[PDB]
Amino acid sequence: GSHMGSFKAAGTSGLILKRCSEPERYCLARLMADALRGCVPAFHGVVERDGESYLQLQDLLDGFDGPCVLDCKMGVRTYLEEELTKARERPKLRKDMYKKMLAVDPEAPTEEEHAQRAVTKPRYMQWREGISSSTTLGFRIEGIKKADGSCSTDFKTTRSREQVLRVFEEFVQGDEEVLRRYLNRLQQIRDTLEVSEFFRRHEVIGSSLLFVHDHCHRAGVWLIDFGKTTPLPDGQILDHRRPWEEGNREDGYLLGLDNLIGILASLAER
Ligand SMILES: Nc1ncnc2c1ncn2[C@@H]1O[C@H](COP(=O)(O)OP(=O)(O)OP(=O)(O)O)[C@@H](O)[C@H]1O
Ligand SMILES: O=P(O)(O)O[C@@H]1[C@@H](O)[C@H](CO)[C@@H](OP(=O)(O)O)[C@H](OP(=O)(O)O)[C@H]1O
Ligand SMILES: [Mn+2]
Repeated sequence: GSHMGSFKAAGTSGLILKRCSEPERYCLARLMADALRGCVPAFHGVVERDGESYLQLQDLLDGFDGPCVLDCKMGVRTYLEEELTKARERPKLRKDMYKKMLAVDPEAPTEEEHAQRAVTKPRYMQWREGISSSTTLGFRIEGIKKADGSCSTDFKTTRSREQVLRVFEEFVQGDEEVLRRYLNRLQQIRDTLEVSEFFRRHEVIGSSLLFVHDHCHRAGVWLIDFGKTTPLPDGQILDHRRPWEEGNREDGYLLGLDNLIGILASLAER
């Protein structure tokens, strides 16, 4: 298997290039020497391709024969707290996000948003959290790429525990071995997160769990996308379960993982 926005084919077999960003490069470097080393794609350093910097990553699809892929965005919160400060002091009115909001729900915007034809990023991202499962379950399905070539990103209103279960039910297509392997992996990831020095000291926002399986029953799960993962002020740590309140920088990451494990455990007994 192979993946090939921000991605480019690598020179070397089994690798992929992702546009380098400073938060993400800092994170992947730290993760290679963390408990979470095996839970993330291998990071091999940075390369230049036509004057641009790329992260050299493990292509997670490379082991698989016609991979099925599900991207699950983790956390009750999907934006940095500084976005709220910027939206109050010096707001950037996003005409595009008003349109994207209008497209999903023409009646979601306020009187004033309608008049602006524009919303703030945090307002848009909080709305996306509330009509998806992000706010109540601490994760949401972002998309699926199936082995039949078909892909879907039509999950913005996938919200209830039972709606999420039905997406995973269709994704695994009755393969008990794949589901057992996903649950074993998620249990071991949760154990690793609970002991990780990196995880206790970082606010993990905008990251995904990438589920990958094939018709040969190979199955894996990795954490990806550390573009918005930021170190806490030294000596401060998060519990990753307690509710977010502006200033505490809580992400609900483990509330999301606990709920996700519960849903797959439910599916396995159906
Ligand atoms: N290391 C990897 N190997 C294989 N596929 C990958 C890898 N990393 C990412 N992908 C694929 O690329 C998709 C997007 O990756 P990622 O979320 O890291 O990018 P992004 O541009 O930061 O996206 P966004 O910030 O909008 O969530 C994943 O859902 C997955 O299909
Ligand atoms: O998925 P959407 O289109 O509803 O919403 C997009 C969301 O998925 C992206 C991932 O979080 C988010 O980027 P980040 O700043 O969070 O990395 C992107 O913001 P910008 O348009 O400002 O680039 C949103 O529009
Ligand atoms: Mn992402």
